[PDB]
Amino acid sequence: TELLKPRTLADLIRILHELFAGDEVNVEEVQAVLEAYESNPAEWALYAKFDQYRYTRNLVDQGNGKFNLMILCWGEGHGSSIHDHTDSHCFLKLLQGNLKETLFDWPDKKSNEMIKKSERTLRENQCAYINDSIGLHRVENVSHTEPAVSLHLHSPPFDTCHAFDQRTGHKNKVTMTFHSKFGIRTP
Ligand SMILES: [Fe+2]
Repeated sequence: TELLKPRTLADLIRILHELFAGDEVNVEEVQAVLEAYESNPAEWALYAKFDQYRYTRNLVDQGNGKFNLMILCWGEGHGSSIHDHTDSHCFLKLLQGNLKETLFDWPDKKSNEMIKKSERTLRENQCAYINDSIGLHRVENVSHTEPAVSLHLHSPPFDTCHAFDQRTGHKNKVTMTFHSKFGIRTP
């Protein structure tokens, strides 16, 4: 239970394997360790594979089945849908640039516009946390000049989620696709 500062991305991954060795998740400890890793671009360049038209999801580690650790690459103006996290934990740490996170409440079953609950700017090396009990969110790189890179941890791993239509609250099931795995492009 003794949290040391991760010296490198590899060290962080080793620490995460220790923190997820059991059946439950100490959220504050995981967030603290992710926050404490100082982004070093040389260590994650292998995973930072961008696409011109949308953000990419790049698998880094499968956590011995306990978590998916992935790097997301956001071109200028790239953003996500409003989405949930499939009854799992989601941690989001900025490795480069800034992302805007907008929080939404779960919609009522009547068709209505989803109104933002709040928003914040996540800055380099900050780590955010979300789960379905907190709400829904959208993540966006609103920069016109700076690509963003973020490090995401999902526990347990999940490969589907729901996207929500901001005008109605209607949801559709979406399959999560990986742009690359362990540095290898996976078309
Ligand atoms: Fe998310």
